[PDB]
Amino acid sequence: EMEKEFEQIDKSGSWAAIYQDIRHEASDFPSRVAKLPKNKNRNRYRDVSPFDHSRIKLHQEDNDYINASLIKMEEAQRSYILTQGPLPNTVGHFWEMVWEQKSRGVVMLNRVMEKGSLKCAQYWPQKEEKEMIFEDTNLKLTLISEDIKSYYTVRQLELENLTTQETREILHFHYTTWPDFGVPESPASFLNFLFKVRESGSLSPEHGPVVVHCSAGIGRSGTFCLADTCLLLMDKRKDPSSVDIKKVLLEMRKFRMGLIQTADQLRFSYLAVIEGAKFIM
Ligand SMILES: O=C1CN2C[C@H](N1)c1ccccc1S2(=O)=O
Repeated sequence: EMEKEFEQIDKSGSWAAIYQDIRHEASDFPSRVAKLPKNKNRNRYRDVSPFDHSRIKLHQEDNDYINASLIKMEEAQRSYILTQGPLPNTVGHFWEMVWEQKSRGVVMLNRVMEKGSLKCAQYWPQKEEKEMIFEDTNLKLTLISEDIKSYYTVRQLELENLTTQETREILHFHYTTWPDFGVPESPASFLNFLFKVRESGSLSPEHGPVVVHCSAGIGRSGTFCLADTCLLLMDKRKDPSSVDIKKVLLEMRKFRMGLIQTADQLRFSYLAVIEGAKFIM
């Protein structure tokens, strides 16, 4: 059981050691499309690339490339798109992907500015009456409503395909209180946030995969997907303590490199799964 394994690693202070074994066992697949010179202004970080095998392709004949991966968790029957925070020149591509993959939700785990630098473009409207038009991808985005709570904001957005005049409702789940350094002290507000996303239907198989991002799309984003999938597997399995976080994380790392960036994020993931298991047992 992971709770005892938690106490063992914590009492022995072995988190950096566990984390290094995960780093050493992690998959390494080609990312040739990411590294083409024509794609250098589509990547926020030169050392964070989708693998070719799991990369989301835009349906635009010119350049299909976006820094985004499909993470397919076969046993849990859950998919996620993990992506980087959009850049100024990729906001249109972002919303094109949302449209094309039939996503119902967008999960944002960063603030636009952290540590005095921009981590993400402002890619949604701040006021109802000032909609955004992405001329490159022929999409219109309108803010419908915004519910601001202590730890997170939920926004209803209308995405319109200007080409077909079809419209869809997108839910934007913005976790606003992840600290600039380290991880939250308690996983309570993060679990509350994850349960809210689940309750919305955004993670349900009726819809395309949820889009999840932070700045790079691997750290905080990783923690979100890892906790969700681990909790879902505990519901599904005859024996809930058969769930090994380290194995699930390595399975997720076949689809996108670097998921969970620090030993602190790994400890936090264990704590979130352990605490969330109480509200699921
Ligand atoms: O802050 C930026 C702005 N861009 C995204 C990324 N960094 C980058 C990296 C290498 C070359 C060009 C660019 S960018 O498109 O100007």
